[PDB]
Amino acid sequence: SPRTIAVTSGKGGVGKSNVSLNFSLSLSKLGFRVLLLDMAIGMGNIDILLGESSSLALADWFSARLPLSELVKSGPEHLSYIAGGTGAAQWQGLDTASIDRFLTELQAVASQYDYLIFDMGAGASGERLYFLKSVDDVFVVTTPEPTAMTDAYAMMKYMHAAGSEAPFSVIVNRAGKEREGYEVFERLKHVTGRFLNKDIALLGIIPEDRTVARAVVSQTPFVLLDPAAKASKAVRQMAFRYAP
Amino acid sequence: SPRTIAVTSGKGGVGKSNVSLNFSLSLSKLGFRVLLLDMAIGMGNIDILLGESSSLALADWFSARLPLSELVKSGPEHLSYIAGGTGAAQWQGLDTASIDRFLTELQAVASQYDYLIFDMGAGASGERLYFLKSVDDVFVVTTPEPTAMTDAYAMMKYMHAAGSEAPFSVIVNRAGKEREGYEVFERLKHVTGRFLNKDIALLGIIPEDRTVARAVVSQTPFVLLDPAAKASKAVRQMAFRYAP
Ligand SMILES: Nc1ncnc2c1ncn2[C@@H]1O[C@H](COP(=O)(O)OP(=O)(O)O)[C@@H](O)[C@H]1O
Ligand SMILES: Nc1ncnc2c1ncn2[C@@H]1O[C@H](COP(=O)(O)OP(=O)(O)O)[C@@H](O)[C@H]1O
Repeated sequence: SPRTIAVTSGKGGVGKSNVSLNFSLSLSKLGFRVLLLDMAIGMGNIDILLGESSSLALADWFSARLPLSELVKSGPEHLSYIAGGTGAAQWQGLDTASIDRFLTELQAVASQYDYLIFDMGAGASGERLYFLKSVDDVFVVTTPEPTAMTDAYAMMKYMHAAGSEAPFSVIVNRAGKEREGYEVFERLKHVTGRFLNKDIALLGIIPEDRTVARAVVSQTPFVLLDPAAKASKAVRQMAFRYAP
Repeated sequence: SPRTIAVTSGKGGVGKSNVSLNFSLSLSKLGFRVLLLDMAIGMGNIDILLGESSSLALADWFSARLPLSELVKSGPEHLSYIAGGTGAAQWQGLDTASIDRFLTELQAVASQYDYLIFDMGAGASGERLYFLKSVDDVFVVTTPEPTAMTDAYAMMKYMHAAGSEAPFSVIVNRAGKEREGYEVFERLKHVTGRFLNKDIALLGIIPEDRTVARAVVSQTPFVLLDPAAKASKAVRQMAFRYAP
């Protein structure tokens, strides 16, 4: 059966979507079959980062009983994905019931992949914390800024309070120096272990790199736009270390 | 009798909290009575940016039969504010009835201010949209990035579809050149004006500035840390133009 990963964060602006897509693409390149799901319904960024014209999206599954398998889009390197959507006139969100049915139709087309990767909406919500208790791995993205780190810790506290028992792995992104990344992680590891009795791990450290910004403007993922960039190697390396 | 302003964004990481805080400080410095409310309950960032330690916050208000009046904290330059809080063993979310409670109790002190400024959670929610219709002005913050701009559009579309009659004013933050701010605004004004038949205004353009990031690490608001910085003058002049 496929391994499920949810990528999350304390707050937006930590590069969580960029990490999700570029980590998924690295997994694809190693030869795995990956389905990436943009769980930001009506506010999805996965399509934009690939520079793909908006077409059918998850929000459409909410709105026409269309089966999930027809939402599945092909991306570079054999990556499959499902977009969050541009939405209709009015706002639409997920509740626990609709989350439930979604998970059901998902396993119907899940068995094909080695990995199912969920790009979660940033931060916490009742419905998001509900979704997160089922996954095998929870990735938590943070940067070295105090706001991002404080919010990452809160997020881990809430997922834990809401009975998530999944292993938490930290991705320290936008690190200035490699030591700085380890020290961000030590701080988070200290507070989670002492206050929550929760032992977390470091998935990897991604440096601050202009290539990322360049990749976003040009709408071409950085691991593909420049595989030799520092961030690109850091993410390829993270994926390699994660995979068996 | 105060004027109410909700500062919103399509996605996090656009500088919204920094803009909310530094714009409020500029208004207070012009001599107005300002109350800033951090609506990111359980994930408050305003305390952090100010370098002030915890104290009571919305997270203590939520569960614990306590009047908003007692959450008011004194910030620099005579700014008053209410912190979102660090939580809370468990996640807690504003629902329709808690918003009513909030807005009701808010009327007990609203009278003592010229401006109430709500630093809203980023993105949309059924709850946020219910909150955003008792406000006079909606500021929408974006950067020149395509993800940020697309999300800002969708947020404006959602607020408009939910019956919001308030004028939308855009803040383009992290502009590389002042001209890029106009390029960003022109695109947004275009798609909103042609598709939604909604006339939006430019509140101002804030340049990319290392000073901002320095202010976050130093936990001292950038307009106070260095009043001469480019971003600091931009925000000060934005507030001057907005105030009577
Ligand atoms: N490693 C990095 N180096 C430089 N900029 C980065 C890096 N990671 C992320 N960013 C910047 O952060 C912005 C927001 O990234 P995004 O993936 O949208 O984050 P989130 O999903 O956390 O909001 C990007 O558009 C880019 O400017
Ligand atoms: N004008 C700017 N110049 C440089 N960096 C900025 C600017 N505005 C925001 N930032 C950066 O963006 C980060 C996130 O800002 P924040 O106010 O927390 O955004 P949001 O509330 O939209 O998530 C800041 O800590 C800082 O690194």
